[PDB]
Amino acid sequence: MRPIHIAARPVLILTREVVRPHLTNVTVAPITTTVRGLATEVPVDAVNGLNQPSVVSCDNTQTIPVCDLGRQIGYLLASQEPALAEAIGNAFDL
Amino acid sequence: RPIHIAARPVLILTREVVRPHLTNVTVAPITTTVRGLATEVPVDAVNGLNQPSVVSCDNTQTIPVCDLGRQIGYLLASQEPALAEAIGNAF
Repeated sequence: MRPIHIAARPVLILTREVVRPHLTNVTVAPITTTVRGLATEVPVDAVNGLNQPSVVSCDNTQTIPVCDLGRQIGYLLASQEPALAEAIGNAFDL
Repeated sequence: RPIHIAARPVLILTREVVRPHLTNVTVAPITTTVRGLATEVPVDAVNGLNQPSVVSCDNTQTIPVCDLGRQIGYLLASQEPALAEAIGNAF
């Protein structure tokens, strides 16, 4: 998926890309350097677009307006898409 | 270039190049009350408004894009050197 920058934190775009231009909001998942090693965390480093080993926190999923979405700084590798699918799954119980 | 925001008609100072790549924007407000300084850039109905007003460069403000509104007007390139000086004279 498409890690972008938003007010200021790096976020992972959870909202499906298809309907993105047709919505005034977007569901994203913040990224923190504070890694706790949970099932709700998806590890991401500089390969992903960042500049420090961090994690995608699926526990703090937030929906924000598009005018608070900013510069696209990075990519989430397709190989990681199952992991993500699991993290969320574990964050919400399924 | 001039758009609206909050609410006053404002002039987008921030380069348009990075505008879509930013969640904020540096703008300069526009008031009908002209005080007649070197840091003011005159603008009329030609620009897209319908009243003689001035760009106040001393009151430059950076605001989130979520505070940006409909676009009402244009700044002619001929006025754009003056602006370049205004800021220079302001700062």
